[PDB]
Amino acid sequence: NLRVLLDTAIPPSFCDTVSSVLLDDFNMVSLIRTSPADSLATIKQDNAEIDIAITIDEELKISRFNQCVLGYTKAFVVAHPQHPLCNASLHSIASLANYRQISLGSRSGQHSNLLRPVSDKVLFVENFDDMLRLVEAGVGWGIAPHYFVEERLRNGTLAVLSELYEPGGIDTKVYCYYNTALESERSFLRFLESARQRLRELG
Amino acid sequence: NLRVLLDTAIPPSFCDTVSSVLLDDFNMVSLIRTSPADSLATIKQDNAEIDIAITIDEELKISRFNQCVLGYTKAFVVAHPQHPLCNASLHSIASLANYRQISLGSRSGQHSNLLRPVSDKVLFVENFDDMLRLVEAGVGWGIAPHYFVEERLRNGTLAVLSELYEPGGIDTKVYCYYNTALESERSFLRFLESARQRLRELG
Ligand SMILES: CCCCCCc1nc(Cn2cnc3ccc(Cl)cc3c2=O)cs1
Ligand SMILES: CCCCCCc1nc(Cn2cnc3ccc(Cl)cc3c2=O)cs1
Repeated sequence: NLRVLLDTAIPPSFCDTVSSVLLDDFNMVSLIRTSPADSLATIKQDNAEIDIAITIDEELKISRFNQCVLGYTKAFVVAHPQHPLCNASLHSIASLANYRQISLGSRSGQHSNLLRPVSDKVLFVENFDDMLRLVEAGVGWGIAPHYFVEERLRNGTLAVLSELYEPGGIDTKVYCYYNTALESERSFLRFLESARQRLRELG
Repeated sequence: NLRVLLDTAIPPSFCDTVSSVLLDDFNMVSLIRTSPADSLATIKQDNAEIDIAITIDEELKISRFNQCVLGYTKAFVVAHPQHPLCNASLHSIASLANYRQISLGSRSGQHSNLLRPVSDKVLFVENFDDMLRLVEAGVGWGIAPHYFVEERLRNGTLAVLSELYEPGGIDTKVYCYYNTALESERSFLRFLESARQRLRELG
């Protein structure tokens, strides 16, 4: 049984690219969703017996776990279109520290450099749905995956703030953390090259 | 006088893209090179009176300074081709912690998460030339900009270790740190859009 972790920031397209390739080499494959804020925390528990984690979160070295880059994905800073910072100019790019942020909470209470909130007005939530609910209600701003806000943006329910900070959205590495055992096994190298190559060939 | 900092990790192509655009709006423009390890340390001294810094290094918020992304650039982990880890397989991807790394030193003695060395066998140097000199002599491995190793790689003097960790080289954001004053001034927005757009249109 190969236990596999995908954080909720991972696009579900990318989730099918992984779930597919693994079944080629593997008989039993358990798939687990987690907050990006809970991914690395989870795999560090020996109980969880996680073998592969696919997360946007970064940590320099982990016990018993190697890192590598599967690919890249986009994130946007979003707010209610009527939200004060709608003009999205460079004064708003610094004003975020002053306005309320809807940030992902972590069970572990702690946050990485990456997922730590930027403002002092912070309101924690377990997932991106709770986040964008509160953001649709002008309660604050937040950083969510592209696939979570693709719909609402065209439907005018949400606006972007990030385009001056980083045009085209915020490029974000998807890391593959894998148990050191797998580093030898060909079936794992298969998964890497396949998954990787299948996201190059899927924009 | 507009004081502008570019770390040595910034490609010199990208350096001409900046040096060009600024002269359109600005009369006096001082250009300063620095170790990526010394960039953010430098701009935090009030004496330095730096207005714009272009560096790969990251820090969440700085006093009096806003962040944004000008673009992306590539880095490789390189070694002498005869270096033990030449086979570049996934056991070598974890063995780096055991082999000697030629890491950039910082005057400030401190390092960011990004530029902190990975191994315990570390030998510090001031610049990428000292690094790749020692690396050509099989003394250890190091992470250098693409433009620093483009030559030596084709000329077989150096080999890559990174391609399993991150095929195509290690994607690296180039940040623009700018004094909060500039956030309003149109001439600065000019520089952003121009510099940015000129690196989209220069691969
Ligand atoms: C005008 C300032 C805008 C920059 C906001 C500060 C940033 N934060 C980050 C880390 N970060 C966080 N939350 C995510 C959620 C989802 C996804 Cl897909 C990515 C990410 C992410 O990269 C980068 S950029
Ligand atoms: C098999 C493990 C290989 C990963 C090595 C660990 C990394 N380190 C980093 C940060 N880092 C550092 N030094 C640079 C120098 C020059 C340039 Cl252009 C970039 C960078 C850089 O990103 C990322 S990846």
